[PDB]
Amino acid sequence: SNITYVKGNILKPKSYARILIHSCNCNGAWGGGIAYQLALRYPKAEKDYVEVCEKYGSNLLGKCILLPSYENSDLLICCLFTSSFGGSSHGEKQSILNYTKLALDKLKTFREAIGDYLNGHIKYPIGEYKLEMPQINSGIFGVPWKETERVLEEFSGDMSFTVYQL
Ligand SMILES: Nc1ncnc2c1ncn2[C@@H]1O[C@H](COP(=O)(O)OP(=O)(O)OC[C@H]2O[C@@H](O)[C@H](O)[C@@H]2O)[C@@H](O)[C@H]1O
Repeated sequence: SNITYVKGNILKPKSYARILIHSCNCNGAWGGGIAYQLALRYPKAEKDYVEVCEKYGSNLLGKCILLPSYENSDLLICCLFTSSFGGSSHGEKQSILNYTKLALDKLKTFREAIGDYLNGHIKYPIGEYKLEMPQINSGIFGVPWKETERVLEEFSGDMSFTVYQL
């Protein structure tokens, strides 16, 4: 009930400010799926994500980082670090779900008051950005969407999400 589902591609431009949340590996590889689509469009954000992975590696698990898209001041990117490696070496389902919860809790705390790269690029107060995501964990990471959906619903009354379905 804190989730609104919309049909369509999350990368089609929107008039309002938003944070695009997606699930990431800690290996500096936006290599497939939605992450690769972000790498094509937002190469400076990919650079930041790679830099954070190179510095902290899997110590990032259960954390998130907020990045400018740089190309559109109405679009930030929120990377949830939920697996050490991408592709077929991704972590087990319970690991990914636990880290998804922990990473979203850090996003929740940050909005209430992760944001190193926002300095000098964030146009609005962070609370003014809508929270949007594809069906994270359900593609390359192989987690049935209903299990991630239950994680999102743990934040009812704290955060609301718009989830895109192709
Ligand atoms: N523009 C898009 N718009 C809306 N939905 C999309 C889009 N692109 C993909 N999707 C949907 O989002 C689902 C999740 O996409 P994945 O990229 O497979 O994400 P995930 O399962 O969370 O795996 C994360 C892993 O893959 C890479 O994205 C990332 O580098 C990480 O290692 C996909 O199954 C797909 O159905």
